[PDB]
Amino acid sequence: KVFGRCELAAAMKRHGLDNYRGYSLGNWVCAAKFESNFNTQATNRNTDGSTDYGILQINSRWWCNDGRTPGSRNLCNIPCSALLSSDITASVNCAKKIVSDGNGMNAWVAWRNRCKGTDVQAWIRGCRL
Ligand SMILES: [Cl-]
Ligand SMILES: [Cl-]
Ligand SMILES: [Cl-]
Ligand SMILES: [Cl-]
Ligand code: NA
Ligand SMILES: [Re]
Ligand SMILES: [Re]
Repeated sequence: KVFGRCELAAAMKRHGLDNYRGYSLGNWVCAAKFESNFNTQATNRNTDGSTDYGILQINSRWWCNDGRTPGSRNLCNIPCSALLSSDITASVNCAKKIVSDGNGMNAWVAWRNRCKGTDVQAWIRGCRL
């Protein structure tokens, strides 16, 4: 599915990502925009042979099992393909685990480079929430 901005913000809020570990909702919407263009089906292969998956481009080296990244972990205990659903449940639950592990949202390159230190509340402006 390709989400609307306010459509995504409302789902993410329902899933408890507003202010999770300090991160207001706009941070998660911005990160999704720039990682996946709001597309749940987006996949991208990396130079090490892992693959990024889903609306938040969660990587197979450590977080999911895609059966094709050798020497990898599956710390969220899910097939990587679950991160491609239009239900964003598997992505949000595994993003919570990711954000909790030490670097916060710095774990996402596009958030660090494109959302950190910007007015991220603009990403939810004028949304019924
Ligand atoms: Cl916000
Ligand atoms: Cl893409
Ligand atoms: Cl694997
Ligand atoms: Cl943090
Ligand atoms: Na893996
Ligand atoms: Re909903
Ligand atoms: Re809500």
